[PDB]
Amino acid sequence: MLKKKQLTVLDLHPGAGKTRRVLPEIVREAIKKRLRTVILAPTRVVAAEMEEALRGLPVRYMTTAVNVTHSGTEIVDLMCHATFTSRLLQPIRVPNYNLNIMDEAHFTDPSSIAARGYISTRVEMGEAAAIFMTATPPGTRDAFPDSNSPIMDTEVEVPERAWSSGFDWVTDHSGKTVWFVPSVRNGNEIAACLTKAGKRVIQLSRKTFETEFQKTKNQEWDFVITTDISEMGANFKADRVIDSRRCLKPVILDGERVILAGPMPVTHASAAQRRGRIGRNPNKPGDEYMYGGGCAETDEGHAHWLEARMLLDNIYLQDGLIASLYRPEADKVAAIEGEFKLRTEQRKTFVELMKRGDLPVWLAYQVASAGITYTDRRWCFDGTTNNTIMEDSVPAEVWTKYGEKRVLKPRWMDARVCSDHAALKSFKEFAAGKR
Ligand SMILES: Cc1cc(F)cc(S(N)(=O)=O)c1
Repeated sequence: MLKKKQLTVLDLHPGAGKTRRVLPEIVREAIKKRLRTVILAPTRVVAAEMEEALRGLPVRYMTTAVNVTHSGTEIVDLMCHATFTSRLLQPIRVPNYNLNIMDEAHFTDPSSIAARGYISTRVEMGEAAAIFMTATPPGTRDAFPDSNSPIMDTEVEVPERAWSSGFDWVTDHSGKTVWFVPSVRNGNEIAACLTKAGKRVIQLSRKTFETEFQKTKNQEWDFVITTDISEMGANFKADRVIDSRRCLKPVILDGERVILAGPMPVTHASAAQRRGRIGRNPNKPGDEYMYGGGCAETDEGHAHWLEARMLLDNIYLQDGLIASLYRPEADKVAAIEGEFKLRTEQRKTFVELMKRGDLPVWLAYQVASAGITYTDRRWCFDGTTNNTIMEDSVPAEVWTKYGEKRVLKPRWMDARVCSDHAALKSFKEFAAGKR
């Protein structure tokens, strides 16, 4: 695996030991070969699990998720997928790693897609080796891969709303259930219904993941209600997955706005990762996977691949050269390399709108490309009437940095800034000049 110009896909089935058994072996071999190496974890949770699997090996943990004194003897760095892409975009020297290891390399967040593009381009150039670790590489068509123990697979109608009757099998269960829902708001309704029926429910989303995930270990629970983020190497001591088989798809309409389309079917890779949360213990057979719909290739036309192009267009590679998407996922977007490349000051603004502003890539790009500076929030208020953001069926209002109460009416509407209460709250603070 560790010869230059090689990109290896380690596609052992879920629970095969990629992270706990194979990764320490690769790290020892890289150290023996003097390979400057980066290990990319999808989440701070996985970063912490990796420290446990690697404990004692000289690894520099570039994450506050791990509390370790680094010796300065390390040639192996560990950071999150997003941190790698972030450091590439920022005016900061990222070492030219001889060996690039991405764990949970199926992650379809823009920063992970961008990281795979940059690394795969360095490998194609003959500059580096890479190992992508995932049971479900891009374009996988198998929703039912092998597991450590036999899984009971059942196609069943799964509730997406509160229910009074017709789903006795959901609550009649005495074990632990991980339940994949298409959105935070859909999970809130299911979580409330289950809590009302006497169930202990933990809710996971991207925004709450590190904090809430700890509850799965620190307290007894009956249900975890999670969005697609629990597809990225999150492990539970569970005996059942309920899978809606649905997700939201960010879609750019007419180059002008982003909507959250759906809910609609998950990819085969997503279905296999959801299912792959169970059947992981060879000493616990009888785990169940209940699925409520088919799969489809809903990554086609998905905004994340166009956002990944926006990020890669703004990462220095060599002179005017621009990293390509990793070949197997390079047709998911109609996009030309370099079309989103920004001039120096507009690019700094784009980075800051993402890093400090916490705006989605697409929205950060619209603001920066329009020549708006980071602290200029007039655009949050000067959009058309139909860009009005609604809060409980009434226009959302904020006090501007000027002390004026105004209707939140962004020049560019991205549904992700107001997809849930937490998102809208963060966007209100942004429109108000509070970060
Ligand atoms: C290249 C190299 C030299 C060395 F003396 C020690 C290491 S380490 N800290 O990875 O074991 C690596």
